[PDB]
Amino acid sequence: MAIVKATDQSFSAETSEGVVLADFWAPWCGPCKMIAPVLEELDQEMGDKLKIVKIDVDENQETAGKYGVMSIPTLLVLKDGEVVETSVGFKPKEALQELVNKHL
Repeated sequence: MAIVKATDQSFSAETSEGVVLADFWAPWCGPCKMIAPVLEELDQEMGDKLKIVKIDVDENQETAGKYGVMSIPTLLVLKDGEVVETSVGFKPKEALQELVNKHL
């Protein structure tokens, strides 16, 4: 549908409504921009079955620290308010949609 944005202020509310993938990112990191169209493919293919939330590590430094994240791109998967998976680096579409469909 459309990808969401959050910070420490609201990431906890956003992750507490369904299956929610998150992308801990920063714009100076090449791989964060390389995985962006792959996340848009997931938003087209599954972005109603799950939510996708962009979250920037400079802005949510505390919240990323809540999961020991201080490196990017770092994907998280949360479900009804709790983390259930974490992954780091770029991924191709097929692997990412396989990873997602396993936790729908």
